[PDB]
Amino acid sequence: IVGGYTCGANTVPYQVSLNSGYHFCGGSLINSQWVVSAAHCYKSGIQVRLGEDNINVVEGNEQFISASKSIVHPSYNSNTLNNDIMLIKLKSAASLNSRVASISLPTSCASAGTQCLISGWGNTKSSGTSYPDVLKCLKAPILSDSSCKSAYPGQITSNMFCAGYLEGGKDSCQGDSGGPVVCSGKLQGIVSWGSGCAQKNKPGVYTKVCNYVSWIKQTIASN
Ligand SMILES: N=C(N)c1ccc(/C=N/NC(=O)c2cccnc2)cc1
Ligand SMILES: [Ca+2]
Repeated sequence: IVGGYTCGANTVPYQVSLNSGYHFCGGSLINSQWVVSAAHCYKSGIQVRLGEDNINVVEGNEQFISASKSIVHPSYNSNTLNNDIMLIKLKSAASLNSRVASISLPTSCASAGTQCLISGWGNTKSSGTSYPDVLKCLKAPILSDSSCKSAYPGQITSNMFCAGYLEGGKDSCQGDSGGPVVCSGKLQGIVSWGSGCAQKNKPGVYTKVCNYVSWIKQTIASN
């Protein structure tokens, strides 16, 4: 997250870190056994780390649980990033409490202008490189589909939305991938892609979660 703020320990209780010997992606806990992330975050040997603030220090509220299975969206295209969504099942159910909690799925799509909270442990610099240890947060508006498409001609599908600031300076970045965009207590987005980070006229692009609620629910119901 570039141009954001320190969230505060466990203030984003649905935020997960995906770990394969090191943090590599974010995700969102959606019930005691399932995490939603980006398909471009797919890999084998994932350990899901819940209750994290400092990802380099054991602070007392962590739950580390190995993934038992991952399900990349049936229609994920890694070239275009269309359908950039994946489900991860935990080997054991997380113990839910105030600091480790699920986030609600949307029942309708969010509109341009809705204010959202984007979070992660990604790069904090738009030019250089600096990775934070503690969770970073950004409040950002959803942008209109027309402005999103104008920013990225030929690249925005009906399964994507832009959020952020056309002036630049405030954005998600590398390492935030797969993490949440939460608007009025609903998971509306997943950190998906962009052109660099926090660049003028290049806002973050997010997977449009409301399009996938049917698939998420039925997938969970049979797995
Ligand atoms: N919101 C943005 N502007 C944004 C969000 C996410 C990303 C994703 N970055 N990932 C990478 O660069 C990467 C990851 C693995 C290997 N080589 C490069 C970019 C911009
Ligand atoms: Ca920790």
